[PDB]
Amino acid sequence: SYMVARMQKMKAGNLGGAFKHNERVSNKDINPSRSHLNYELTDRDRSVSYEKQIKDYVNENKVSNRAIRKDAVLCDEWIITSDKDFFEKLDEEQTRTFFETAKNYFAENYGESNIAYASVHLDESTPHMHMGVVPFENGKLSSKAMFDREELKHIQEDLPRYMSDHGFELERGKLNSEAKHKTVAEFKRAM
DNA sequence: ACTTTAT
DNA sequence: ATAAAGTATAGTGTG
Ligand SMILES: [Mn+2]
Ligand code: NA
Repeated sequence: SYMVARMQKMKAGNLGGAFKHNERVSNKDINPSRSHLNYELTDRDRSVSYEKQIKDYVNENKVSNRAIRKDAVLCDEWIITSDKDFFEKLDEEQTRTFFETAKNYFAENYGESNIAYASVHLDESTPHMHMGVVPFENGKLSSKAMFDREELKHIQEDLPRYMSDHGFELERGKLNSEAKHKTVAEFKRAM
């Protein structure tokens, strides 16, 4: 099974949507009977939004006096998953451990303090986690500084190997992969 | 490498 | 006027 790890840039715009969905505040493949089974791995406050959480965090810690730019990348949302088969082999304890382990890799490489949320969805087709990493470093907020072409290449080699080192049996994706990413809607048509 | 942004 | 950070990026799956 391949390690699936992919990030999306999140602004003020789409963080409201991310928050209202990630909390189950519908889609055909959501089983509402199972939504009570989702869980959150950070110890964030359920009732505070992501925008409000991150904006306060950055402002309260940033070296510069200047305002966060309207078009700033407030966080990079990483989807952490694999395929059906992969999870089929694991029980509840181990599935939880898998996501905590991935969360760790991101804590250790980019700061435990920058994991805004870590939201595990067991009510869709395949267990996955929506994990918000705030690109904040040296008192500066910059996705550009933190996740560049090389960092993404690096993660594709390094994350899967770090997972396997903790007893999880997944291989890295195809190097120089030709694939274009499809949005979830696009990918459903494809099957 | 070039534009937008907030100074 | 200046300069940091905006633009994608790397990967596979029904996020
Ligand atoms: Mn989900
Ligand atoms: Na220009």
